[PDB]
Amino acid sequence: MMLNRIKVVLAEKQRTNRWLAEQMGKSENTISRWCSNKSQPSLDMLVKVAELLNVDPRQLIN
Amino acid sequence: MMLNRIKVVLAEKQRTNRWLAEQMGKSENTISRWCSNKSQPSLDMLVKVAELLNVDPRQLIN
Repeated sequence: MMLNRIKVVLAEKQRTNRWLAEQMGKSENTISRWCSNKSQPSLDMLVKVAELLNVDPRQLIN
Repeated sequence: MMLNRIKVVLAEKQRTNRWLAEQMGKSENTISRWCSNKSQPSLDMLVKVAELLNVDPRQLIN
């Protein structure tokens, strides 16, 4: 199994689901589903999230 | 940057793009684009690919 850590990293970086969705041109629902691990980003989307949160993309994977 | 290693692992495991596409219910074009790193699987798709190739999903990420 492989999940993402976007919810934890968002909190650590003091950012919201709304902010991330706006930066990525995606719906807040999409981001929320990634955060809850109900659905998953593609690897390229994960890289963009990491760039936006100023972390290594490896840190977004569990 | 983050890419996938599906093309290398397919070759190592003696499997084809066609086989993988058939197992995943996806088009061969989709798999070929993952193999060439022109597009990327979601994390859950990567887990299914890893299961099918009998590898740890971590081995599919570069």
